[PDB]
Amino acid sequence: IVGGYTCGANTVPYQVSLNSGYHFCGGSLINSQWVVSAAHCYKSGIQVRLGEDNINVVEGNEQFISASKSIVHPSYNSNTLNNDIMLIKLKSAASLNSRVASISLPTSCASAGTQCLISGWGNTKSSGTSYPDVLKCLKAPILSDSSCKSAYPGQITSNMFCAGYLEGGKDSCQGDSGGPVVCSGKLQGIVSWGSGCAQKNKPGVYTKVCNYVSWIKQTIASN
Ligand SMILES: O[C@@H]1[C@@H](O)[C@@H](O)OC[C@H]1O
Ligand SMILES: O[C@@H]1[C@@H](O)[C@H](O)OC[C@H]1O
Ligand SMILES: [Ca+2]
Repeated sequence: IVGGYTCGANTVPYQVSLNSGYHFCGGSLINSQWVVSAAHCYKSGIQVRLGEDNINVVEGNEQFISASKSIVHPSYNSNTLNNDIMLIKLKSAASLNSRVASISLPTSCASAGTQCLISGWGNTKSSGTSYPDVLKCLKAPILSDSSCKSAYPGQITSNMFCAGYLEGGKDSCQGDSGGPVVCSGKLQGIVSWGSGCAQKNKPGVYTKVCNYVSWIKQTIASN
């Protein structure tokens, strides 16, 4: 997160860290045994880390649970990042409380102008590199589809939306990938891609979760 603020320990209780020896992506807890992330975060040997603030210090509210199964969307295209979403089943159910909790799936798509909360452990600079150890937060509006398509001609599909600031300075970034975009208490987006971080007229692009609710519910009911 570039241009954000320090969330505060366990104030974003659905935020997960995906770990393969080191943090490499975020994700979102959607019930006690399933996590949603970006398909471009896929790899084998994932441990899901719940209840994290400082990802380098054991502070006492962590649950570390191995993944048992990963399901990349059947139509994921790694060249265009269309359908950039995947599901991860935990080997055991997480213990849910006020500091570890699930986030609700949406019943409708959010409109341009809605304010959302984006969070993660990714890079905090737009020219340079500095990875924080504690979770960072950003409040950002969903942008109109015409501004989104004009920022990224020929690249935005119906499964994507833009959120952020056209003036730059505030954005998600590398290492935030897979993490949540939450708007009015519902998971509306997944940190997916962008050109650089926090560049003028290059807002962040997010997977539009509302298009995937039927696939998620069906997949979970059968696996
Ligand atoms: O983001 C672009 C993607 O949509 C595709 O076209 O490959 C080239 C990239 O620049
Ligand atoms: O859901 C809320 C979101 O819409 C807002 O942007 O940040 C605070 C959250 O509670
Ligand atoms: Ca920790």
